[PDB]
Formats: sequence, structure tokens, C-alpha cells
Amino acid sequence: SGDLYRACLYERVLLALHDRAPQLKISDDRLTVVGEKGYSMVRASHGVRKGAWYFEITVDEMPPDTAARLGWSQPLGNLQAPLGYDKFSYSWRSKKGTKFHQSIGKHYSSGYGQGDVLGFYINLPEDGSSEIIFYKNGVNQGVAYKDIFEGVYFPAISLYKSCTVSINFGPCFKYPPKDLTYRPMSDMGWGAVVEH
Amino acid sequence: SGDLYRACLYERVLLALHDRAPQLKISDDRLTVVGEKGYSMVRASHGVRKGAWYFEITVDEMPPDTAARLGWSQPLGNLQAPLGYDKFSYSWRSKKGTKFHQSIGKHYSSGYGQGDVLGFYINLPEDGSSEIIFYKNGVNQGVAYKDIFEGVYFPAISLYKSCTVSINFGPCFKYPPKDLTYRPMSDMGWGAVVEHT
Repeated sequence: SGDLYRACLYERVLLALHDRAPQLKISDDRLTVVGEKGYSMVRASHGVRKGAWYFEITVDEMPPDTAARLGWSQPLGNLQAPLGYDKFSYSWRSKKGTKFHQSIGKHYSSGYGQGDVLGFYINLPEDGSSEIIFYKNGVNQGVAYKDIFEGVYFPAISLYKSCTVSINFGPCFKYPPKDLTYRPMSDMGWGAVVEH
Repeated sequence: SGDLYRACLYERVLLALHDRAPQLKISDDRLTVVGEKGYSMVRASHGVRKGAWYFEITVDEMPPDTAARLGWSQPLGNLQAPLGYDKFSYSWRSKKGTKFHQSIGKHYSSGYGQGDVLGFYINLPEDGSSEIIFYKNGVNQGVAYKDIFEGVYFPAISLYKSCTVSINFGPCFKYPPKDLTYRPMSDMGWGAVVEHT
């Protein structure tokens, strides 16, 4: 078959063009972001509703008195609040490695900080128990949340004061999980196949 | 600017649809191939004419009486001969690590075999301008050929008897070279920016 040889449309997965707190400072390549004062948030350009997906964030710089809450958000997530502030998102906090959802912080892992490469895994099986799992430098930190609200989840970054992080949607990861199957978030960019 | 958010056309880089010795057994995903009796050869779907490019090949299985010659070929390279048989291709042989061109084998590296991940770099004019360099498990084996014939070069695999190899055009390599810059062969798949979108 020549089916595999056909051209198709591809679009980049990036931090969002307009779906972002306007105070966050985003790089020209749309993959690096710097915080500004109180917590505020940006979602990726693409989100997922079914299957298992993965992305990475590198904490480029995290000066004293700065922080991040990183994770996944539905579209209704509040852009002018920390990730995990409401029922629409789940986050992992740099400080103390606390997990947040609905403004409730619970024990999870130890903290993370500058230079760490964080991993973000989600599994939304279809008609299967949904799960959110975080990784730190390739090490599985455990299931943080199970049976989460059904919906579309976007990779999401919220930052407090002027720390800097970089997001990598794939397909090439620094610490690919050895214990789980998934697709890189970059696979969300594949579109219609062209006939020839 | 919304420019980076625009759609682009992309086609996969694979072992060729028809440009292949028919006795070679190629997998459904078009990235794994098994030899059959005498040496025979297959080229990739895309070739390069300028710039620096890279791909990898993993030797999945190589029983005692089998072998490979791997490298780059122009379109006129003989499909029913080992790679490096004529003036249209340049190859690296599993047995003894010999380099072949125009059926002349010269000393190059030590051999390679089952389990090894081989790297293939080429640099074509643009700007001893052109060069072919081979890698084993991330180690640069040295410059094999300089000032090669002008033309378009395709990644190319020739196999002798029933050994099995898999090709990785990129973008994610197991042993990305640290000493050279290049584009993955997978980048040959990129087409025009479009509206759709």
C-alpha cells in the first residue's frame, strides 16, 4: 500500500496564541514563559480528551521567592489564579511538591526547583480509571489523582513572580518514562491526510 | 504573530515504495527490512542534494553467516548488488568495518553487528567540501569519504542473507552526534505552509 506515503497537515503544539494571562511574558518560539507578580496561567494550544499523553517542562530559572504550579487544566480554568485553584485543574507545586486541586493542597512528593526536568502524564481511557501522574527527572512520583472530572485537558503552566520555565511537547523527551505507554503531546498536531 | 501557529504539509520519510530489490522483506511500517540470499538493496523515499543530514540504523538480528553494507546511494545505484558496488554509492560493511565504493574496499573501522546502533552523516556543498561520516553507538568512526560525486543521495541498505535491521530517519535519535550539526532525514518530509488550517 502507498497509504503511508501520503502527505498530511501538521500544526505545531505551542503555548497558546491568545489563551493566556496577558501579564505572562512568552518567548518568540512560544515555548518559554516568565511569571509576573501574583499567580497567573497559560494553556497550551492543544488539549486531549482520550488516551494517554505526555509532556515535559524544564525549570530554567527559579529565584528565591518564586514558584510554579504546573499540570493540566480544562478550558474553564481561571487564568488569573494558581493552577489547581478550582475544580478545573490539577497541579504540582514547586514548593514542597504539594498537589493542588479545588484550592486544597495535599501531600504528594518532595519539592522541585531550578534545573529540574518535570514529566506530566495523563490517561483518559474510554468506555478504565483516569489518572494523573507526575515525574521528576525520569522518576515516577506516583499517582497524584485518579478518576478526575471528564473533559478536555490542556497542558498548563502557572507561575508566581519572575521564574522561567520551558515546555517540550515532544516528540523527543529528555526522560521518556520506561514504565508507561503514551503519545507525545506533539502528536496532537497531526491533521487531515492529502490525496495524490 | 500567528505565523508559527500555521499548518504545514508533511510526508513521512520511509524505505521506498517501489525503489527496492523485490526479494527484500520490508515491514508494514516500512522501517524494518530482512535480507534474502545474495546481496540486494533498498533506498529511502527521499534524498538530499545540499546541506548536512543524519539518520540511524539498528541491527536487530545478525546471525553468524549474514552481513550488511549500509550507507548512501544515488538513484543509479544497482539494486541487485551490495551497496558500494559501483560509482553511485558509498557503504560500510558489518564484517571488518570495511568501507566500499566502486567495489573497492578500504580499511576504515572495526566491524559492527547485532545490537549496534549505527549513525550516518553526510554533508553536501551548499557553502574537501562534501563528506561522509559513520558512527557506532554514538562514537564518531572518522571521515570515510571526501569530495564525493555530485548528485542526490538517498539513505540506503543492502543485506546478505537473513539479517534484520531497522532504520530511524529522526527526529529522535538514540545517539545524537555531539560534534556535528545536521538536520534529521525526517526533515526532508516538510512541505509548504498553508491555510486550512
